[PDB]
Amino acid sequence: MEWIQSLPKIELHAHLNGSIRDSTLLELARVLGEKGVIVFADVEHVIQKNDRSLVEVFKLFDLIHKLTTDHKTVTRITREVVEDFALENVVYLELRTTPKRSDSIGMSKRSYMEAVIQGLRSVSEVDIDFVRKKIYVRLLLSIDRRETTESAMETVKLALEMRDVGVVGIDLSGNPLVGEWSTFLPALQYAKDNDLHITLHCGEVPNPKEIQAMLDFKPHRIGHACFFKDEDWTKLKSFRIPVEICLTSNIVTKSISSIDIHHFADLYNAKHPLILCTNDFGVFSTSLSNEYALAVRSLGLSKSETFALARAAIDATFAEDEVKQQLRFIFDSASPEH
Ligand SMILES: Nc1nc2c(ncn2[C@@H]2O[C@H](COP(=O)(O)O)[C@@H](O)[C@H]2O)c(=O)[nH]1
Ligand SMILES: [Zn+2]
Repeated sequence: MEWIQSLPKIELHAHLNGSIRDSTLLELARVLGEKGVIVFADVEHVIQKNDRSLVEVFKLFDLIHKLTTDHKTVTRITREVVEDFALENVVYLELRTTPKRSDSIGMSKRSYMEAVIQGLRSVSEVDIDFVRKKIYVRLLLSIDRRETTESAMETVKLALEMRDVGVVGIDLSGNPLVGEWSTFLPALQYAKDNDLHITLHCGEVPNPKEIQAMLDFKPHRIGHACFFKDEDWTKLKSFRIPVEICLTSNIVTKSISSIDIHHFADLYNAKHPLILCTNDFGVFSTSLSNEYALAVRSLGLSKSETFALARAAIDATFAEDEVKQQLRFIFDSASPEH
């Protein structure tokens, strides 16, 4: 829909390597096949036929990482993701990515993130502020649930060093059937005690103890919340933690059986803060405009209700007050139009 495409939007939950253009992923595959590193037909088959249920999508991510883990590619896809979000009028983007180590190519977590910064410096089609369309970009560093406590601490230390190029917080993500909260809690507590903002993937699978322990940590945001129970909802509503809602992702991974029963409607009606997000618009073949369209249809929102929802996301960002004031100005300058 045209007016949804033109709506200024805020993206808080987008994984870099889950946001790659189809043609770019297949071009990387083709180039690596011409070098003999992979069998192009096999990789292409996985990309087309992986059903992207919660179990299968992490195998897909292993394949994506075999295609994308080198400095030049990280720079390229960072630029492409930012340009794609800006062209659908995302005015503020928190981009999250897991820094990667790869000794065989001389990649450290730090040099991975430097390739991300290089990608932001190469953005040309739009105006960008990371510390004619204009987009504010800020960065979240992801801890993957496969990692050790010490490796998670390395990521937190890097985030603290990189506050000067717009890192604002830390994410916990990766396969929810892997790893234990006790592994990551000490590193996340260090991050929080050093004033980094914290967002947690929470309740993607049934796990009552882990959900309660993540809620008691009091992160600044959580993502998904698909298998919360009533005591979980009560605690979340009392702590006022915003929820990153990923409609398409949830339906495809089979974490929520349909949009008509999705908890985002309850949160909306309970006046609990929620933000519509893409999660992985490349993996799940969507866009932030389409997520808004699904939500507007399902809830039956008017233009002005949709605009109020979009604007409310400003106070869930991890950005400094000056940036929030600028976002308020932008949204107000798009306010009386509709
Ligand atoms: N738990 C979880 N992690 C995800 C999801 N989508 C992307 N990720 C994380 O994001 C990574 C891909 O983006 P990256 O951090 O490599 O840029 C995946 O390997 C995974 O750890 C998701 O739906 N659930
Ligand atoms: Zn996610």
